[PDB]
Amino acid sequence: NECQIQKLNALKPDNRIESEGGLIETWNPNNKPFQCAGVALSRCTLNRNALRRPSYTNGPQEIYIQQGKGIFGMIYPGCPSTRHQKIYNFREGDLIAVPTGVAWWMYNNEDTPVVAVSIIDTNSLENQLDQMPRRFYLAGNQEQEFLKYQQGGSILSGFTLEFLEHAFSVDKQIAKNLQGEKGAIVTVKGGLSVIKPICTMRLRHNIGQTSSPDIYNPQAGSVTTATSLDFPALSWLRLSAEFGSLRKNAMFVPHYNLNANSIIYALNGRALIQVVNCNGERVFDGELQEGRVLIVPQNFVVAARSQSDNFEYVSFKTNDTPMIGTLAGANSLLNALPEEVIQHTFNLKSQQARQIKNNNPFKFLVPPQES
Amino acid sequence: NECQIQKLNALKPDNRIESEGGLIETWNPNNKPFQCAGVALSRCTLNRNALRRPSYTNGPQEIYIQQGKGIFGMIYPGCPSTRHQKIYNFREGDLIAVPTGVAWWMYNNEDTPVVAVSIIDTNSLENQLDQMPRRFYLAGNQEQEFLKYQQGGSILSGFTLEFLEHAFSVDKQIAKNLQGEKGAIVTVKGGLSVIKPICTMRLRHNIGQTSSPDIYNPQAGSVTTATSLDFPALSWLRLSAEFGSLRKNAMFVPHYNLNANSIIYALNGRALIQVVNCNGERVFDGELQEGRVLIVPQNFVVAARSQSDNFEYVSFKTNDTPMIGTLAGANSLLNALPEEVIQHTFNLKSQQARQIKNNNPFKFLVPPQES
Amino acid sequence: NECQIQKLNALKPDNRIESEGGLIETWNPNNKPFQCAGVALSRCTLNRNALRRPSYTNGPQEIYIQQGKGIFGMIYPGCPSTRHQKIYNFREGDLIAVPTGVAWWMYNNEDTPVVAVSIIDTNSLENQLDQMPRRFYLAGNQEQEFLKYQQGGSILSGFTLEFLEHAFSVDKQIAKNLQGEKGAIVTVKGGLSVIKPICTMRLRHNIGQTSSPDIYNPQAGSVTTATSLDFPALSWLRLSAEFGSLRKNAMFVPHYNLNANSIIYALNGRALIQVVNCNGERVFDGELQEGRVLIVPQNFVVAARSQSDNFEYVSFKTNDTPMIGTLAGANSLLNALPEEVIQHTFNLKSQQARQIKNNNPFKFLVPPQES
Repeated sequence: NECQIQKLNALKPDNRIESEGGLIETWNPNNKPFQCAGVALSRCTLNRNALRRPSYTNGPQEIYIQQGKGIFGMIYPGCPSTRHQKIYNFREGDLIAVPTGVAWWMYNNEDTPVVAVSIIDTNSLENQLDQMPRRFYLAGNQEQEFLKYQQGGSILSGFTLEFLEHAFSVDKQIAKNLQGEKGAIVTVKGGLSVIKPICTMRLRHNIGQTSSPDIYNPQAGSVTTATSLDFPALSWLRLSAEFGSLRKNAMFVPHYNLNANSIIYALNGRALIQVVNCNGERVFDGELQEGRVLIVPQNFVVAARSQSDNFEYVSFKTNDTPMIGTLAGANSLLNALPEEVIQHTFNLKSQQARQIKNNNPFKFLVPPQES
Repeated sequence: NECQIQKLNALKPDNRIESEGGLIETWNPNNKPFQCAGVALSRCTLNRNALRRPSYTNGPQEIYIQQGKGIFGMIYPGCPSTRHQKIYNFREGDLIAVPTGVAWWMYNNEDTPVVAVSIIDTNSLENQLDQMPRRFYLAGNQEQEFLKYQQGGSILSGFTLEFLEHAFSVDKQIAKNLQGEKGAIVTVKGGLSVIKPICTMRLRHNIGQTSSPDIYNPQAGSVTTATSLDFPALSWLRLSAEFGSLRKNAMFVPHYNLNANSIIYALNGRALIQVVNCNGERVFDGELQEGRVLIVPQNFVVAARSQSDNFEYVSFKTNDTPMIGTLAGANSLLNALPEEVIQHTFNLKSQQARQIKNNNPFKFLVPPQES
Repeated sequence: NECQIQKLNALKPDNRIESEGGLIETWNPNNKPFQCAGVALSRCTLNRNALRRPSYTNGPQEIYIQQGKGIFGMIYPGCPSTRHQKIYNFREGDLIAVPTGVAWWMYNNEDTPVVAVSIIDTNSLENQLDQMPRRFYLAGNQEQEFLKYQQGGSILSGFTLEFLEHAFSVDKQIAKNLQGEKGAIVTVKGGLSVIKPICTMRLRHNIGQTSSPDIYNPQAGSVTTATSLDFPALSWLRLSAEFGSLRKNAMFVPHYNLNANSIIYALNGRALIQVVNCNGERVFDGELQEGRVLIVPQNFVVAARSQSDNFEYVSFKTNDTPMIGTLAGANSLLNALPEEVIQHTFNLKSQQARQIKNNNPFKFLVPPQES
């Protein structure tokens, strides 16, 4: 049973690939948390003047930009150019959606490096190969990030020198340059001079600190969710994301996701999280701090208290329109029960039954206890 | 190969979990018939004043009510209250729809117990965990029905006292009660005074005690089906159900389900069934009695001859719009054939071929042979 | 890991069944390429006056007629008769769409034997049984093509005489005839007197040389593809196909399917094919010749150079709207990339980057190298 998790742990990467203009880190997809989850996590960071060479995966991918600014371009097959296809800019808090098998390249021009953390849902209907994550690079000899877990060069360097020569219609010499002969993130010495501004579908939506949050409480913090309702290209991925920023000691109530798996990646600070399963067992009772990830499976209950000012996280849910069941708060599940059945399922009295329903008037985030 | 079954048998429950005001019976979901099917059956009977405590599952659920009258309520996350959300009434014959993760509760008030037989489609696309059935109870300390198969407390009892005090904003004492400290089906001493009557979606459709049978033969019986067509909440589940009443010795023609898995549970009487596979092997040739279940895989063919007045059954099919291919009778696949191809594939004469296409005028149900 | 394929090979069939009026060949569905592709391939052949007795399967099928002419009939459950349901005539180059579970019969009257190569998508969502291919014949005592791999009689010959009797309302004499008491393909001595002209939807479309192609280069050849845009019954199958003819020494560029697996069947001639994976390994390099099959996974990259006048193939894609990403061509992925980024990923000088974007001005198909 892939999802019979005994104990979850704040996971951190087990693979660092240092490249010329950056670095790529990946989390093991063969751990029972990720196997249960159905995702492959990774965190790519590009420095000044670095370009992440074009590549593609066989699954839905969702990229969240932790820090920095740059530009990115998709190479969508049935689309028109301009010379070249469309290029979008991006900032911190941007959620980029990458449809199955589509190729892209990303570039950074500032001193502040781009830190992009992403997920490939390898258990998608669209992924027709097997659960193993894999990336297909267009150019350059270097082994793909997920090769380590399988057990190189790019797709073009694998052909025969005469087949490139024949296909592209060029000579032996530039056919050798194309045929492989630095890694995925190379440094564009002077800098890519390319202008800074489904084919017309927007694949960039901002959920980070620069938005109009869904839930806002000036004493507890705020939450901003991006479903396919507000970012229509997400329905093409069947993926979502959530950004939260909690004030020290404020907490998000116990809640479960009715239809999605969550992968909570901590952006800043630290938190005391608690998650419990179908058998009442508390499968995690600890701290999740910056750069670590906690996986909460489908109907498991989650609650967190902030130990920082502020504790920020990104939550990749595996459903483009995730529904969450709240267990405490203005709109809780207990709030919708008859007071009388609340009395008989929890063994309380009518008065106490009123207290569970009405003592906490806040939706999802609750302020510091004020002690 | 889960469905490469050699011999089907009428299955019984292997788990009884007596509770204060009721009982819970569950069939083993690891026997190959059920692995092939992708469901998990369960029969919950609730005596007078029994309140089944709030719970939810990680998969679509469909409840047929074999006997009794009660009230049931679903706590749907995005929904408006009235105090509390909607309370629906039910009668024997009703089909209750339960979308993945939605929490519900049930109550009975009359002497005649409620017996509700139900299936959880663990093989659903909305089941992002594993093929293990699981119930997540919002209250009470008790081992959930399926824990036996896996190898307790509620989801709220797994949390630290400090966390529940904060989340609900209540004192230690009431927080202690909420945190556990009679099993799933409890008894309400005085009885609930709660008013006997998507957030709009009708999720109750009567298929047993109706008067609008899909097919009706006064000399053979009747059969009713409830598809999404007439019960739209069912497209949320991708599940269906059929109710049939068969007179002694009457029969339902050899047939198959093109796009679904049937789980036939006998509600009354007995009947002689025959089910044959792609190889011509008779994988089951015996009788199916009250309270027993026979699984007929996807394109396997089934035929039944009644042995009681009447043999009633509910067949849960795994598709909200199942399609059956009747092999004998008014709209049989052989009727739609050319008279000449039926002659050459069956090796019959022109005259005989006419009899197979017209001797039985009846649709699905065929009257007793008259001996 | 099913699709973690090392070396591919042009596969030829392992099973063969000489029927009265024909022959049936089937490829082993438990080979790793087919295990990975999720399909079963079979080549049936009807000689003159041959009839294929009605049968069905647990999954979408897509038949392509290599050669010959004849008529076929599909027995759809709720469809109206005319005496019998509607008949359609087929010609070579036709692609017939058969829904999951639907039954169909096939007849050939010219001397010229019909050769039809088809696939069953066992990995479908419609397939609720297991990864085994299995045909369910309505008549005749013979063993189902695929039994061999699983390790007979039809679905009627398994039933008891008195059940069949009561079912069709007949006499033990024809009931016995009916109960099974010449294989799947049976020759009709005089030959059917049947004419030669969802219930109305078109389930036949020609993708043969006769049709207007999607690509036609007078020097390279031509390509025709049938999606659900131009043949909507395929949106039910979630399958599609592609016919291609290639002049000697011409070639189709290196490309990959973004959203589908492909099963290349060599109709005529021989070619030299190469396919490389995500690591950069040419997992195949040799020649796919007539009557052989090459499975090319999802994002794997293929390239073929014709060795005949002309190499003709049928590519079975597992998606009704397959998106292809061409790597060299007028339309190519590199063409959308800025000149400067194709400079930096491929270590090229500007003028060399322009040469890749423009030397080859053709879509998909490139003429012979001109030697």
